[PDB]
Amino acid sequence: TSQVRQNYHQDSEAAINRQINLELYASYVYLSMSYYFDRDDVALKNFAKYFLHQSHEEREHAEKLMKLQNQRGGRIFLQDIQKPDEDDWESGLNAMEAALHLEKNVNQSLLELHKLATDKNDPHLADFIETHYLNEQVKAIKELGDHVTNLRCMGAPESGLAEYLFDKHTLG
Amino acid sequence: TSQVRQNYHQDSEAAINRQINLELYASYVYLSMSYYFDRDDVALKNFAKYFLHQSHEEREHAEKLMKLQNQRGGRIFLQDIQKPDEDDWESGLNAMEAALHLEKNVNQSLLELHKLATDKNDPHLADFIETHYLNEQVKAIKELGDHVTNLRCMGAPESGLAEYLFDKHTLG
Amino acid sequence: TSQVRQNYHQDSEAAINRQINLELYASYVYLSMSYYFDRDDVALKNFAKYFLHQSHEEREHAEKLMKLQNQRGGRIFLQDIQKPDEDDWESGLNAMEAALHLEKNVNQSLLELHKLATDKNDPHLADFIETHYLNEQVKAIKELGDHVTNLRCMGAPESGLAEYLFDKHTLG
Amino acid sequence: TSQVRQNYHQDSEAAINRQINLELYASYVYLSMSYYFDRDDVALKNFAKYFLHQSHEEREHAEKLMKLQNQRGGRIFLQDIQKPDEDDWESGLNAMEAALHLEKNVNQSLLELHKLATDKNDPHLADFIETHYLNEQVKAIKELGDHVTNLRCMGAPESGLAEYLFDKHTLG
Ligand SMILES: [Ca+2]
Ligand SMILES: [Ca+2]
Ligand SMILES: [Ca+2]
Ligand SMILES: [Ca+2]
Ligand SMILES: [Ca+2]
Ligand SMILES: [Ca+2]
Ligand SMILES: [Ca+2]
Ligand SMILES: [Ca+2]
Ligand SMILES: [Ca+2]
Ligand SMILES: [Ca+2]
Ligand SMILES: [Ca+2]
Ligand SMILES: [Ca+2]
Ligand SMILES: [Ca+2]
Ligand SMILES: [Ca+2]
Ligand SMILES: [Ca+2]
Ligand SMILES: [Ca+2]
Ligand SMILES: [Ca+2]
Ligand SMILES: [Ca+2]
Ligand SMILES: [Ca+2]
Ligand SMILES: [Ca+2]
Ligand SMILES: [Ca+2]
Ligand SMILES: [Ca+2]
Ligand SMILES: [Ca+2]
Ligand SMILES: [Ca+2]
Ligand SMILES: [Ca+2]
Ligand SMILES: [Ca+2]
Ligand SMILES: [Ca+2]
Ligand SMILES: [Ca+2]
Ligand SMILES: [Ca+2]
Ligand SMILES: [Ca+2]
Ligand SMILES: [Ca+2]
Ligand SMILES: [Ca+2]
Ligand SMILES: [Ca+2]
Ligand SMILES: [Ca+2]
Ligand SMILES: [Ca+2]
Ligand SMILES: [Fe+3]
Ligand SMILES: [Fe+3]
Ligand SMILES: [Fe+3]
Ligand SMILES: [Fe+3]
Ligand SMILES: [Fe+3]
Ligand SMILES: [Fe+3]
Ligand SMILES: [Fe+3]
Ligand SMILES: [Fe+3]
Ligand code: NA
Ligand code: NA
Ligand code: NA
Ligand code: NA
Repeated sequence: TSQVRQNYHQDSEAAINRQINLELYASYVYLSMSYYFDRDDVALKNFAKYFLHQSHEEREHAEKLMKLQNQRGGRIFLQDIQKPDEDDWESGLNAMEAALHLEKNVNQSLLELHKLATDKNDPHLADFIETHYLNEQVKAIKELGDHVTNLRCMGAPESGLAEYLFDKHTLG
Repeated sequence: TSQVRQNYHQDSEAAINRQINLELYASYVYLSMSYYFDRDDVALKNFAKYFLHQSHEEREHAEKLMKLQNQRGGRIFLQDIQKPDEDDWESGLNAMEAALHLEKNVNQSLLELHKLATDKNDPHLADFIETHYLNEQVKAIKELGDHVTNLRCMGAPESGLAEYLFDKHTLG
Repeated sequence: TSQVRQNYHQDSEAAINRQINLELYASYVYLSMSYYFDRDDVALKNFAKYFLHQSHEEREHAEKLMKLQNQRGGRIFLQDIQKPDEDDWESGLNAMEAALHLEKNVNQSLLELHKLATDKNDPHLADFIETHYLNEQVKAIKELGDHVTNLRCMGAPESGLAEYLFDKHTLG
Repeated sequence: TSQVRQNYHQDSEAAINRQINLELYASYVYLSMSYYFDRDDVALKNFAKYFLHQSHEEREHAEKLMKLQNQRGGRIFLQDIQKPDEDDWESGLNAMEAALHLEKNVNQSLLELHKLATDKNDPHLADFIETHYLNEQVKAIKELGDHVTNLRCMGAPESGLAEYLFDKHTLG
């Protein structure tokens, strides 16, 4: 057993390894979305920048979970990072909708992790999740919902003028 | 023979003279496009500025080829600069499409020049073209494609509001 | 066909997609190595920092290839990022040796890509690889070789004092 | 009853008084360790500084618990601060091992306090412990584990050169 390990259940250690993979996956999804908007036949540079920023932030979140695993004396076991479920993200609105869905899935996983930590009486882990993950997730979901609403209200995706102006005025 | 000339084939010298003319031609096409957008019945000032900038950049590219010809001990032979194929460029979208076509033609010529340099085992000339021309061309073609995509998606040329807003938000 | 595509062979497009995956893989290997050195039973913070920096640099290299694919009018097709071949990297020396092996594999792939570009008379792609990848690779391989030499000469891995002092004085 | 007291169980008040004593004890242990390293026949000045800093930090932690007791309307009851279990700490490695053991004992006490707060439905107390104590403890335990690992790997305590160089390069 690691000399630092204390009050850290095997199930929690495994769940942290799963969460590391999920954050790396989210990073990859956002990377894919970013470069879709960089295509010459899409060409929405601020959508591209927005999703690239999200990509980098998710990588930072994964690295913080890796640090946590080592802090608690668990052992990191990495898994393949699955490629995303689309190659072509169709439109600004469709990508924002897919990001909203992704973030709600990540939140669900984090809520299950918090429940596990609480069930195993691991308040350090529970607080780590609350402090560094849960409000970030709520903020991200709210922002994506706001973006979806505006794009729909503006007439996307059928109005290409809508996506163009949203790219300039909200994401720029 | 020039005291500096070394490993510089007559065919390469001739091809550089042709490329000088083609860059000067491109400069003239962009000059024409610029002042079309300055007409009182067109009046898109940022289209005008964008194409004037491209005009000046093409002139700089021609001057760099003239410098190259002298650096290698070739002799510059200038030719007439043909007037462009249109007087009236019709719309912002149509001008961007014509610029895309022009840039792909210039790129084709540069690729043939590179092939000639390679065939004549002239690595200085090949590298000059790669370093100062080929990625600039790829970037210019990508940018023009991006512009064409956005104008089409926004509803140009039939939507005059589209060209107006593109002039303000992308070219401004 | 993409409106920007010119002189860009289908085989080159596919090879760029493979190279994107390989750079993302390398990023993941370095991420794994970094956090191995962050374990409480390893605890070499400058090894950890060195490999994290390499991880981030490889991600940047992958993103530049994605940009290239779009610049040329190819289409990005992402693939799974395979997990690394080890979970436990054993020692500072062993990790440096594995990084050297990885970098030589990436270089081999880049050299094959350059050969393909040359065979398809794609000087833009050949120059992109030369300018942004080939000397970076030679520098990285030389640095890793230097590190391996010093660790071996100092008595690693059996001398834990050697790895400690290398962490402080070379990587710090 | 104190005019401020609300939702503050007698058992929680008593547990806070015990925790105040334990933090003061930890401060005293670190004070002892610090001045052991200041002996002329030990003479490791950065070990001495490291443990003196920990001593002062533990005192600050005790004072914050005293403030908490008063904030909640409990009453501070101080107890003797027991002298440490050693006078002679033997070596840098042995002191680091004893500090690791101490910090895990303090963490265990804090985890029991959190469980008590949760069992008495005192979320203010639970959050106070999580926010100001639990991650600090995890960080301290991880750091001490890292130090123990490095000293052992370097050949301490039998290698006096190891302790000397660790004092200079890690603690300096
Ligand atoms: Ca445990
Ligand atoms: Ca367990
Ligand atoms: Ca596990
Ligand atoms: Ca997994
Ligand atoms: Ca798969
Ligand atoms: Ca699929
Ligand atoms: Ca599918
Ligand atoms: Ca499908
Ligand atoms: Ca909390
Ligand atoms: Ca000659
Ligand atoms: Ca000749
Ligand atoms: Ca000639
Ligand atoms: Ca001519
Ligand atoms: Ca004529
Ligand atoms: Ca004519
Ligand atoms: Ca005509
Ligand atoms: Ca005509
Ligand atoms: Ca082609
Ligand atoms: Ca082809
Ligand atoms: Ca392909
Ligand atoms: Ca692949
Ligand atoms: Ca696999
Ligand atoms: Ca394997
Ligand atoms: Ca294996
Ligand atoms: Ca094996
Ligand atoms: Ca070159
Ligand atoms: Ca030294
Ligand atoms: Ca009360
Ligand atoms: Ca009570
Ligand atoms: Ca009491
Ligand atoms: Ca007591
Ligand atoms: Ca006593
Ligand atoms: Ca005693
Ligand atoms: Ca005793
Ligand atoms: Ca004794
Ligand atoms: Fe996340
Ligand atoms: Fe997220
Ligand atoms: Fe040009
Ligand atoms: Fe040009
Ligand atoms: Fe690389
Ligand atoms: Fe590399
Ligand atoms: Fe404490
Ligand atoms: Fe402490
Ligand atoms: Na943005
Ligand atoms: Na402009
Ligand atoms: Na370093
Ligand atoms: Na110190």
